[PDB]
Amino acid sequence: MRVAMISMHTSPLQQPGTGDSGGMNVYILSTATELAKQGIEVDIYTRATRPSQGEIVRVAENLRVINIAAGPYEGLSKEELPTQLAAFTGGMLSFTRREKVTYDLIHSHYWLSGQVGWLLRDLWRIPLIHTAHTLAAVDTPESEARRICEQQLVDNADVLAVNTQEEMQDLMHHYDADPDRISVVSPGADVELYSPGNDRATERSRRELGIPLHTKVVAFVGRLQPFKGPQVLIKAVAALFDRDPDRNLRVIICGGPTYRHMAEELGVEKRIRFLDPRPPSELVAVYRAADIVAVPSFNESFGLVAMEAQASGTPVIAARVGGLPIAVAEGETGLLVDGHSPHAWADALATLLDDDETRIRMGEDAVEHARTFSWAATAAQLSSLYNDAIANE
Amino acid sequence: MRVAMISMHTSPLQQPGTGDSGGMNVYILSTATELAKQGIEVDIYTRATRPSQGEIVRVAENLRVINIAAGPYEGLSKEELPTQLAAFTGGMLSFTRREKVTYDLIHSHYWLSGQVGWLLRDLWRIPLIHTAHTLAAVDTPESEARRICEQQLVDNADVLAVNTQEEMQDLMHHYDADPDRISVVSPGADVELYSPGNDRATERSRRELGIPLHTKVVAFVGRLQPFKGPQVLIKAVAALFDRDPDRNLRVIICGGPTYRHMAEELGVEKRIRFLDPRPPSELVAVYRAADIVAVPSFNESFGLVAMEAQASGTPVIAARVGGLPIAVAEGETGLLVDGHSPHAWADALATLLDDDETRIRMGEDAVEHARTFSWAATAAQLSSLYNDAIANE
Ligand SMILES: O=c1ccn([C@@H]2O[C@H](COP(=O)(O)OP(=O)(O)O)[C@@H](O)[C@H]2O)c(=O)[nH]1
Ligand SMILES: O=c1ccn([C@@H]2O[C@H](COP(=O)(O)OP(=O)(O)O)[C@@H](O)[C@H]2O)c(=O)[nH]1
Ligand SMILES: [Mg+2]
Ligand SMILES: [Mg+2]
Repeated sequence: MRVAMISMHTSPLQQPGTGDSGGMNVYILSTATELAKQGIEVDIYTRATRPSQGEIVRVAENLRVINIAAGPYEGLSKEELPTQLAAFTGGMLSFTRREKVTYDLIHSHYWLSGQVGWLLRDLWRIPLIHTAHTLAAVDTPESEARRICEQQLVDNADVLAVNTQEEMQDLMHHYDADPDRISVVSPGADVELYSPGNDRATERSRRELGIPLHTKVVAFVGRLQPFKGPQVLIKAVAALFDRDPDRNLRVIICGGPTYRHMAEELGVEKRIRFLDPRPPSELVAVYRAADIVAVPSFNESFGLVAMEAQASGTPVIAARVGGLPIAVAEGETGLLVDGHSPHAWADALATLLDDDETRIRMGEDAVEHARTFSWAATAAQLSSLYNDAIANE
Repeated sequence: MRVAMISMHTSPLQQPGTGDSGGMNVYILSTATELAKQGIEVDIYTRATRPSQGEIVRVAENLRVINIAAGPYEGLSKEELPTQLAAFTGGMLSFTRREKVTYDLIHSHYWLSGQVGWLLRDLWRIPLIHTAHTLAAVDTPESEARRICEQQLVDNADVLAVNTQEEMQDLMHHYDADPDRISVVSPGADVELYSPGNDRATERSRRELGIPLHTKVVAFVGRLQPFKGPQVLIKAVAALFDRDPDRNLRVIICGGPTYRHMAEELGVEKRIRFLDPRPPSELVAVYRAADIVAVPSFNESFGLVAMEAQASGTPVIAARVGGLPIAVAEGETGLLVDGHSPHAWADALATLLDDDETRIRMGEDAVEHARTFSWAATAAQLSSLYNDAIANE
């Protein structure tokens, strides 16, 4: 079996969580890697942005990323990429003609890639599996246009792969999706890498990151974009220091795009530390160093960060949003906050900070909870999904 | 020979000059009709917007318009149509598969259609002839994205068909075009329909349009969009009435999108009359009724309106912009104004209004000048262009 994955506007090779790269990229790369271990051949198609990479990047046996030239390597934001939809498709057409490569199935990611997938699937006469990741309908002409495209894929994809049951309901309510075409594919997290793991490990991580050993740490991990609510953490941390100015608390934000500006405007610069984004092998230390990972998203998911933090034995305080209530077991492995008021977040942070016995237990339980998430699981589900889709054409 | 013309965002069947429909539509329809008379089979592909029309409209022998469904019949402006580029292409792919129809050549119109054309031409292995009509480079992310697409077509189309030599220079300067790929195809105007024509014809037209027989008329014809400068006519007419409040002058604007609001704000409502847009068989009367057609474009062309007015024996006062200096023979069949100051336009209008002998002569000469423009000409040039393109593949 050879699968063409389409990830047009962002590449699985781009460092997550700056820029346009986040959980979807790690989702695409992680599943693809697992599929490739299982002997399924995957090529991930993406728009060429870094020419030093070449056209074909060989990631592992059975796994390639294909960098397709379509418009300039830069100066084209995600909002303008619809203008490249036909060029990118044409780019994929030539590459496959040149390489004489044939696919059994296409799995598209995000509405841009789905529009490409929809054309390719009719041309190649093979099934299209589509994963939305996020959706307009969950108020401008641009969002209206995206919604319309998202509606087209709902109506035309052979299988709509969603990441939770809540997204399935979302598809059915906001897009009138046929429930027979929807399939829940639960996501994973790299649970071997993100792990507690060892009695001295938290403190080893603190030494490595230059964090004081006797202090409480809240971490935010991910893209620094308003929809992710890092401003909520910063504002809540300000409130905490209004209540008790010498609270033993340091914050790490880790993190690519000003939020430092907001932090100094609120007087909390010296207790907040902004870390550059780093590969998973290095992120572990942020998770382990942390007593609490705060994830104040306005929109989401699953919530890969919530899962990775859990896997690493660190309780999460999450917004009651997207996949987060499924990623976090409320009251057992963390807390869920309603809304994004600094006051409500201060409350939730304070209750986990000041109750050691509870917080420690959540962290230990978070590990047990997170082992239910299993990229290799995820791929096993996709593999079946692919086999059925192929069998029914 | 069977040619697929692509006109994605606007249909040759849409009434010119409201909305998104103007000279390009009449260019597409007029050439296609002439090509079809010459035994060349043309299908014009467009986005479906009026379902009462059906999928295939049979216009004449050898001429069809194909309405391709891609996104909703409405609620999608031209700016958001890039989001439909892959759906529209996919739509064309299915239609041709269903109908088992094969093309010798593609002639695309406007950058959207060219992006579709570029993908189709590699797939079908046939030449792409592209006509830009207008160009971004002749300052927002959206215009930057369009420019980039326009640059891609310059680099990839087999023939760049332009409408004047000035556009050729524009292609070469702003887009680094290869001069070997550029071919000037001079446009036409329906010179039999738009004609003087008969000694009592001007006055017959005035009776028909309810215009007083003893008055001077300036007409503006075309889409009421700021880039067309109808505001310039309105402001200039205001200036004329500041200089001499009982000047014998009436204005007809004809015309789809407020400019009536501007007119009342300036005190000139009662001398200005706004006409709904009408088919060519009815527009003739506007041209004949007129003593002067003012065309204060900020961007253009050729300038089909300038040509049609000339053909109908009516002098033109045009902005020195786009194709207008070629469409109008300065000092012989009309005047050219530099810039768009009401004062400069008042001057130019006043000199043609108050000098009958000159104006009458220009009108007579305008006829002789306009017969150099010849849709059947235009098509003869395209026909050769197509034959060469086919011969070189
Ligand atoms: O320094 C960093 C911070 C972020 N991440 C990754 O970025 C992803 C962000 O996931 P999240 O679900 O929060 O982002 P979103 O779903 O909003 O795209 C996670 O997988 C992190 O491992 C990373 O690799 N390095
Ligand atoms: O009531 C009207 C007014 C406009 N036109 C047509 O609209 C076109 C507008 O041409 P122009 O070159 O001025 O528009 P543009 O090039 O800006 O698209 C001309 O062919 C006119 O015949 C028309 O058919 N009916
Ligand atoms: Mg920890
Ligand atoms: Mg006249």
